Parts: sequence; C-alpha cells; structure tokens
Amino acid sequence: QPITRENFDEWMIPVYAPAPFIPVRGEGSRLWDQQGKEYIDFAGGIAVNALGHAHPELREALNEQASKFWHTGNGYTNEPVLRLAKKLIDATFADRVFFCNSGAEANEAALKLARKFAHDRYGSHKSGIVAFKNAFHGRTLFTVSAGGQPAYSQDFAPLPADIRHAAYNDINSASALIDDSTCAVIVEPIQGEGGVVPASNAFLQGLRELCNRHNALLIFDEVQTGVGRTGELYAYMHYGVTPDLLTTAKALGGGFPVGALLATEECARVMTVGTHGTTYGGNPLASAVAGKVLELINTPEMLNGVKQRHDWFVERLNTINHRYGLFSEVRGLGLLIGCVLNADYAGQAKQISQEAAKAGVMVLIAGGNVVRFAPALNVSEEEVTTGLDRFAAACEHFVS
Amino acid sequence: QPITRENFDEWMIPVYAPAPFIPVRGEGSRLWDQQGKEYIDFAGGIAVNALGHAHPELREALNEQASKFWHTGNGYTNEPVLRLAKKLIDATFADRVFFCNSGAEANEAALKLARKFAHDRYGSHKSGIVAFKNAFHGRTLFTVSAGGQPAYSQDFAPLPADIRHAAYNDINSASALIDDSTCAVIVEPIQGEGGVVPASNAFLQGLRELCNRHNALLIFDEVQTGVGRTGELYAYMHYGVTPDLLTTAKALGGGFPVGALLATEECARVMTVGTHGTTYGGNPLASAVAGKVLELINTPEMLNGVKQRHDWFVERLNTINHRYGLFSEVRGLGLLIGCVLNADYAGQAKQISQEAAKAGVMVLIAGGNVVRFAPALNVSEEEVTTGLDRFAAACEHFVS
Ligand SMILES: Cc1ncc(COP(=O)(O)O)c(CNCCC[C@H](NC(=O)CCC(=O)O)C(=O)O)c1O
Ligand SMILES: Cc1ncc(COP(=O)(O)O)c(CNCCC[C@H](NC(=O)CCC(=O)O)C(=O)O)c1O
Repeated sequence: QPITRENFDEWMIPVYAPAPFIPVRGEGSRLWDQQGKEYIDFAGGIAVNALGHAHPELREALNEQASKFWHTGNGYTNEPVLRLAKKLIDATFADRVFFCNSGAEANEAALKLARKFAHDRYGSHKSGIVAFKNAFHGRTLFTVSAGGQPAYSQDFAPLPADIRHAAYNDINSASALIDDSTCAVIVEPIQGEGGVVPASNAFLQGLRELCNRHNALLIFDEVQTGVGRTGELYAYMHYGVTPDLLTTAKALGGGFPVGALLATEECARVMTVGTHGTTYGGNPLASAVAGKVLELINTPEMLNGVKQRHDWFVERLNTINHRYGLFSEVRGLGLLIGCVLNADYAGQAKQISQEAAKAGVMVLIAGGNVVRFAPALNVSEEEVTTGLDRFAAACEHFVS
Repeated sequence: QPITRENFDEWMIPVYAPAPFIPVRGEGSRLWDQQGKEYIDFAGGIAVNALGHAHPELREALNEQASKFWHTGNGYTNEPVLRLAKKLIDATFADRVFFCNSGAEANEAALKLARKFAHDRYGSHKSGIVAFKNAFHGRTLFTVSAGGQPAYSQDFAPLPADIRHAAYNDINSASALIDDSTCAVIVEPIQGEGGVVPASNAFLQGLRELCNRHNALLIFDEVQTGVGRTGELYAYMHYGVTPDLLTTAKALGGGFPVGALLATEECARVMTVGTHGTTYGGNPLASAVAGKVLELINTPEMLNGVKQRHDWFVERLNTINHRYGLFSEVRGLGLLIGCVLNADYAGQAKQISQEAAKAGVMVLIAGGNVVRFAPALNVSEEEVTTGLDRFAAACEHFVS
C-alpha cells in the first residue's frame, strides 16, 4: 500500500510535526524525498548521522554481523560489545562501560549510579541532583525531570524529588545548590537543544572543584556533543576537565540505536549484579556498527577535518549574515553550530528552517531563537557549499 | 583484537553475570560459541528472537532499508514507520502508535500519557498509578518504580511518588488501591520476569471494570507476552479484555531494538506537539525489520504453530518431570512457559539453567523457582526434541 504525509496525521501519536515531505533514501550529506527532490542535510539526523546516510562501511559491518546473530540479551556477552567497550576504554578516561539504546537510557544509568554510590558510601539522604536551566537530558520521567525545561516535565508530576536547576555557565548559581547532600551534578558541555550554548572553561572546571569538595559525581551528558562533534572525540577533551561519568549516544552508532555510560573503575564497582539492566543494550548488531563508527571517526584526519569544516561553516554563515542581517552571532564548537536570531527576528527559527527546506536544505532549530547545524562529520566541501548556497537563498526569501 | 570471557569482568559495569561462554553465531534455534560448542536456544533472546537467529528475510529487510537510509530523527517521518504503524493499527484495538527503543521507553510513554490525560481532563491531583507485586516494567527510574521488585528500586530513592502495588490476580487487592485519584493501572497479562504467572480472565475483566468506574487508563504491558508469543498476536486477544494502552517491544523487532505504544484515538489526542519524543524512535531501519516480523508472524499458520509448539514443550516437560520429579507445575501460555520448582529444589532454577548450558541447551529463569522457556515461535520439531533431550540430560545430572 502507498504512503503519504497525510498518513502521519491519522496514524501517529501527535508528538511531532514533521516536514511536509518524506525522505526515501540518501547518500553522505544528500537526501531525497518521494518525489525526487534533493536536499543537502545539515540536520544530520539531529547530530547522529556522523558519517552521513547509508555509509558503505557501516552497512558492511551491519550486514556482516547480521548474518551471524543479532541479539541474545545480557545473559550472554558477545565479541562486538567487548571490542567496543575496549575502544571506548582506551580512547577515554573510562575504565568500564554499560550499553543501552538511547540517550535518555544512558542518562538514567548515570543518575542511577551516582545515587546508589552516594547512598552506599554516605547514607540514604545524600540524594541531590543539580542540573541546569535549559538543559535537555531525555524524555523518561527522571531525565526530563533532570532536564531544565519545565514545560516538558509539568504534565507528568509528581516528579522524582531532590532535583534542582542552576543557571548554566553561572558558577555561583551552581555553588549555591551544590552541597554535602548533592550526589550528582549533570551538565552538557554545550547546551544543544537549549540553543547551542557552550560551557565556559571556568564553569566546567568550577563544577569539577565543587563536586570534589562535596563528594558528588560529575556527569557529562555528551549525547549531543560527543563522538567527534566538537573536533575532539568528546568535548571533555576539548575543555580539559574530566568527569566521573560520561554519557554517549546519537553519533555513537552513526544511525543505529545505541547509547552507553562511561564510568571509572570506582564508580563502576558500585553497580552489582541485577542492579540495572536492559534487553537490547549491548547487542552485537549495535556493537559491530558503533565499533566501525569509532574506528572511522576517531582518527586525527577525521577530527581535524571537523575543525576544518567548522571554519568553512562559520565563515560562510558570517558572509550570509553580513548580506542579510539575520543573526547576532554564530557560536558553537566543531560541527554543532548555532545561529542566534537578532531582535527583529527572534522566535522565528522554525520559519527559517521551513524556508531552508523549501530551498532544498535541511537545518534544525534549538529553541525558537537559534538555527542549528549538525551536519555529518564527513561532509564534503562541495556539500557544504551548495547547502549554504541554498541556505543563503532561503535567507533571501525569508528576509523579504 | 583478541576477546575472551575474562574481558567482560574488566570492561563491563558488572551488572550481569553472564554465561562463561560467548556466542558468536546462530541459525534458527541453534547458537554456537567461540569454540564451536553448539546450543539449542530456548532462551529466545529473552523472548525477543521470535523468528530465531539470523533470519534470511529479516536480514534481507535489514540490508534493503540499510542501503537507502537509516535515520533522520523525527523531524521527518518515513515510509516503513508509517507502514508499520498501519499494520499495528489494522491488527489491534489501536488507532495510533508511538515508537521508541525499548520496553522501558514504551512504558514511559504509556505512564506519561496516563498522567497527562488525567491532569487535563480532571485536575493535576489525579496521579495514582497502580501496579502489581513482582511485576517488571523496566529499568528507568519511573518504570522500575512501577515494577514490583522493591529490590530493584530502593537504592535510587527518592522515587517518583504515588505508585501503589497490589497483588497479582487478586482483584480485591486492586479494588482497595484504585479510586478516583487513580490515573493508571498497568499490568502484565502474564507476569514474565516474576515467575511466568498467567493472569486469570476474571482478574483482567475486573481491572477493566474498575478502570471504567474510576476513569483510570488500563495499561497492558505486553513487552514479553506480545507479538505471537501466547498463540494470538497479543495476549489481550486471548483474554478478550481490551486495554486503553498497550506497550510492546522485544519480539516486535525480531532482535532489532524497537518498541511501541499502542493507543486509541481518545488517548492519542492527548499527546500534543513537543510533549514527548525520542531521537531514534521510529527510524526506518527498525521499522523495516519490525514490519517484516509482523508480516511473518501475524498469520494463522505461525500462530496456530505456536499452539502446536506449546504442546510439544508440555507433553515433553511432563515426561521429564515424571522421570525426575522437579516441578510442582508447568504453566504459561503459548511459548512462554514456566516450570515451577518443588519445595525440595526451591531457589535452584539458576543451577538448573547452568547445567542445561553445560548440556548444550539455553533456558532462562524467572525468579529462583521457575525455569523459563521462551523459544523462537518458529522453532522446529527437531530443534524442540533435541533441546529437550539435553534439558533431560541436564535434569539427570542436577538430580545427582
Ligand atoms: C544532550 C542530549 N541528551 C540526551 C538526549 C536524549 O537522547 P535520546 O537518544 O533522544 O533518548 C538528547 C536528545 N534530544 C534530541 C531531541 C529529540 C526529540 N526531538 C525531535 O524529534 C525533533 C522533532 C522536530 O524537529 O519536529 C525530542 O525528544 O524532543 C540530547 O540532545
Ligand atoms: C513485561 C516486561 N516489560 C518491560 C520490560 C522492559 O524492557 P526493556 O526492553 O528491557 O527496556 C521487560 C524486560 N525484561 C527482560 C529482562 C531484562 C533484563 N534482563 C537481563 O539483563 C538478563 C540477565 C541474566 O539472565 O543474567 C533486566 O533489566 O534485568 C519485560 O519483561
């Protein structure tokens, strides 16, 4: 049977308003819809497709593991998860890992661990979580309660207790809510969804000192910011501040559902048998693919190529903006970039984005005031230039 | 990179104790480890691998979609999700579906939906969830609080509030906790993890009556009992009692990570734009696979096949039990089967499950007193007999 966009509004729980067109296939940073229209993809499946669409090596790893076995569940380990655990361990501060299937799942694990850890070493009452206004951490009750966007949490109250929000990049705000009762401080190194806003180096370093003083675990939510996105493997390396726990997802599987929690030995020791779990996490399908992703992403060449591409993007966006007077700022790190709208245009991020799509380029928002770019890490100069060309046309169309 | 079982104990957060051997490939209901030892697999990936290991048609569906595109995020829908939704909608009470990555995310979506519906139609005071002791609903903070194993949640307190547990199969225990402050009652049609305990028809009609009297959503957690498992497509069809929400995962994806919330038009209307969502949820790879799974399982020959298979397993577990007197009962429905231990062997299901791995058959537990069988719905007659012969041999060693 034949499928059309109107089918989405009769069949799907109305949680999203997706685009009027329906993608059917893609290669690298180009995607095509059911009528053959071609888009340059700067959405990057919301910062996931780090190698672009239908990558041939990802496919080959996919179809090679798929012809062995896909899944047993965690009664049994497998070679792919173990290899991926090693890669991740060797490449980061981590001594151990847990695999799950989403960014939120990864965050659930991390907040669960810090909680058990605090209880087990200090007592039932050291249960506080500090997070940040505008943070986004997931849509599970706990993660969305840790998130600092109350419009996402209010309807599903009572919310789990002992969660407080401080102002991002505001060290005294944080200091005031962090004490001996705090078990965890969870933070994104760049707030993604809340408008591509990068932590300051003194802010992050400041939470690290606060966590030490109060015996609280510091947790980096790198589901958006990780696996190459900033030009280092993880943004913590860019800042030079090391967390107790790090969560990772999205790009980890370059399009396959996977997530993981990276922990130190000491922290890991806290989670004994049967204290957490997941049916699908650690499957060898996900693991063969993530493994090949890390193998391709975590190379001096690919990562420097991200620093290179950051400059191509910002430079052309600054030139677009000079011509059209749209934004007050282009900010971010690596290939997570925000264009902040000016006073004239504020709250119109989505309309620009819809224009973009009309002009054959896919971009994201990040709040109604930021247009956001999260392209593949291996976008070609040609793809960037022609996508920015069409962005430029959309900006013309929009500004009149 | 060489990989051995001792590596697990150094690389993984020690949340599982898995088998001392490592599977590396499978076909239908046989699996093989790194040294070529062979198993009959009656664990089924814990009730996931409804079509067994490395199924030709599921790989063809994987590879086919894999070569077009994997993922965009939900800013854009796709044809396989929409196809999948339509199949779910056509085959059940549901009018609309939401897609995510795991049974726990399914249960988040359903619990969240019940709460918002209550709040909107009656006031934010109506937040009560009623669950059952020994229930298992997932490892997110909210879902492990809905679940009835306090051991799995206590370490992570404070827990989201307003959750009560009644007694499974005891309509009076339910009745005493469900009132007009109740938003949701969530129940497994067979308690899975907690002992393979089937619900009676009266207990289920009772909750439906009681949910109608008090305006609470009745939620059937069909993540284990779903997708052909019981002999019908979903258990609720066996029992003739219709839920307001139905969650589903495991076998839905044949091994691919997928899950879903199934809802009526009424309840689906409640989730408006931006109120929930997931990065990976509803990607076209998952969707193409589940799509195939539904096609291959929702037929009269498989589902009848599952009734026929139930018979093989039970004629034979009786025979074995005659010889070794191990079990006070054999219970469950279709291909979810619990063998309950006698008081002389109480707490030794795991020991049994180990001796069976040594004998080359994989079986599950479901608490210390049940050996659980969750084989592929397409297991063959030869594969059932061979795996029971080895389960019989294992039973012999265990008894002496
Ligand atoms: C920094 C950060 N941490 C955690 C998570 C949670 O990851 P999941 O893998 O999604 O569990 C995220 C992910 N958030 C991306 C927002 C995804 C959804 N948005 C859309 O579908 C956009 C739809 C549209 O544009 O119409 C959502 O859940 O709201 C993260 O970034
Ligand atoms: C009825 C029911 N509802 C929900 C869920 C949650 O599904 P996920 O898809 O896991 O989020 C389940 C799932 N559970 C089967 C047990 C899952 C884990 N088991 C193991 O890791 C086995 C370990 C071993 O045997 O050594 C777990 O969380 O513990 C469900 O059944």
